[PDB]
Amino acid sequence: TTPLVHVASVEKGRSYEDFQKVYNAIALKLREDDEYDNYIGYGPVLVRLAWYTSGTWDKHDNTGGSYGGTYRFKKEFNDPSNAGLQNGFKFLEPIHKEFPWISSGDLFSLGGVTAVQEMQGPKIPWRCGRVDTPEDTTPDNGRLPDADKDADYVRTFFQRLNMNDREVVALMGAHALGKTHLKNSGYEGPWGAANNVFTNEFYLNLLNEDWKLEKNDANNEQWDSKSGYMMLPTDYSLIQDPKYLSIVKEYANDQDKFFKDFSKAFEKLLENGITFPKDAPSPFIFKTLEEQGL
Ligand code: ZEM
Repeated sequence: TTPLVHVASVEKGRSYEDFQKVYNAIALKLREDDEYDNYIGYGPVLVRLAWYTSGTWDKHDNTGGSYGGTYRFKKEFNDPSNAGLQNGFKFLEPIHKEFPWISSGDLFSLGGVTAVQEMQGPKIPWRCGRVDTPEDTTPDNGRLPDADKDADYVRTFFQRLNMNDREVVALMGAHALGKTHLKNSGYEGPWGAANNVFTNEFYLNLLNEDWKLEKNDANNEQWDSKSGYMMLPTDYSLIQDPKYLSIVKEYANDQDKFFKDFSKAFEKLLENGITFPKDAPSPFIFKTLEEQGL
């Protein structure tokens, strides 16, 4: 019906310390389950999960987003759009059991933040307060982007998430992480060499590698390099469009700028649709396990 307002409500009696403990649990499990996906680890899929769940948001009616933490995935993950995400949810289940008080939305988004930081990425301010909304679920059907599209599609798509050119290019840098799996999305191959280390490699590879457009074993077109890397048509569109290209070059030449811009864009993504009271706690900046000597 009429647009609904989602006000962040801090989990009763919880403070920064409580959430750092959750972060630590996630970070410790990331370290422990090192063999997942041929030793890439769960970091990438957790970042994907955080993006996907938040990416369901629609600025027009404030439906979807990370707030409710309640979704209905098309074909129960047996669709090229969401196949693989169940791995992230399975990873987080034990965490939710250890900390039953945290909301699902807070857990899903915190998983993404934790993964980025533990993989040596930028610190990402994170705010608690998402409230589970069972009875009000968001189906992912047709809400996330297709990979077989061009720059115009990408630009238009992200306008629904209230993201501009710089925000879009910065967010896509997350593809430095993990890889596409043929059986999941119909695409196969990593975007770079350091699959579980957050860097600006995505942009360097786009600009420096020799790419060739060809069909994969699923008959889908993707760009492949002699180094064994790949780029989705949507990734490659970032260097075909002149406006996107300039930004790709900027991030390829300034690691710090990319980190700062990604940090802002990612927090924004995870917070879309959420209203934070003026007297709400300041954003939390969690310490990595390394910083805590853990
Ligand atoms: C144009 C927009 C996008 C499209 C079309 C798109 C996309 O089609 C796909 C596809 C097909 C896969 C491969 C799935 C598979 O086979 O397992 C995949 C995997 C991952 N992504 Zn991705 N992505 C967009 C935006 C963003 C944004 C924004 C992200 C976060 C900031 C972020 C993070 C991650 C990550 C980390 C992965 C790797 C997951 C893994 O399991 O390795 N993405 N992404």
